[PDB]
Amino acid sequence: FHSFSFYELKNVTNNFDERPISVGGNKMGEGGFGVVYKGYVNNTTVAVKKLAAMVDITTEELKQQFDQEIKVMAKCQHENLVELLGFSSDGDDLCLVYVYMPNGSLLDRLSCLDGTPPLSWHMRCKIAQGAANGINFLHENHHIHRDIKSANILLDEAFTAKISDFGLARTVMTSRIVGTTAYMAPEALRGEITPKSDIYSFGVVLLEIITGLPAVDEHREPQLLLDIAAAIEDEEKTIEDYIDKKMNDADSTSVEAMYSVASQCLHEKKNKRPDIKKVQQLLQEMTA
Ligand SMILES: COc1cc2c(cc1NC(=O)c1cccc(C(C)(C)O)n1)CN(CCS(C)(=O)=O)N2
Repeated sequence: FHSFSFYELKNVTNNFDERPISVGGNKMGEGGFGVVYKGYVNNTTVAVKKLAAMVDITTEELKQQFDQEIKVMAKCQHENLVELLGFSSDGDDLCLVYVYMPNGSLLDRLSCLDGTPPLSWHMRCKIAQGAANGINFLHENHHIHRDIKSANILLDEAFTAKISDFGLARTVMTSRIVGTTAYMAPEALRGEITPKSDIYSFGVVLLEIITGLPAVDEHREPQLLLDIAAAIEDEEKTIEDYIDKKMNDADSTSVEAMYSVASQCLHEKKNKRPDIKKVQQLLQEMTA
């Protein structure tokens, strides 16, 4: 953990080059709170998050998420969480520096962005167990993520799942209702802050993992992935019809076992949902 010159981060990202790595630029992805650039510092490839209000948030609310992420992650080293290497606040923009995740986001690999080969059912099961172990660590330390989704699950050199984005990290009620609507529990939309919302959001991730479909697709009927889950439960559809066809190693038993965990996670009444420990156990028994 260090403080970095804004100019070092500016320099090693080719002046925050917004062109893709494919074109030859430095932009790897973006979110509601800024753009992720590929950089090289301390003889290592790194990820540089340049923070900016790409959405209706205050510049002080941006600075809150910056300080909040540093407070939570500065000294954190878990197998299934991203590692923060440092920050920059001495220049034009606020920057967070992380250990580079070569295989990017679960979202991107599920969509096969840039022509990457589809993830095997084997890799998917290990990723699900990884992410859950990452969430368990947060919940054990009485932290609520508040934005669990496939874009906030990153993949290292061995496709180990790392949870990312702790700007919003925190039964309790709030007036500022923040998150990703495609993933959000009903009570989270009403402004509740509970780890039970994280479980619901994880349910949607498991659906993404089983189906290979994004949580929302404006060109799709239905548009929201959690409505496909509802339709399955009302027997209007079946899980077999929606299992990602881009796998050769998926067996109905383990797929339906994962769907079972997802379905329990997506109970609309938060108190009916399993806790993360119970999700971990059920995902363990799935591969036994
Ligand atoms: C979107 O963020 C990334 C995208 C991509 C890659 C890395 C990242 N991101 C991080 O490495 C990182 C680490 C920690 C934290 C974060 C934040 C998000 C800032 O929280 N990001 C790599 N990559 C190439 C994949 S390929 C060779 O299969 O085509 N795409």
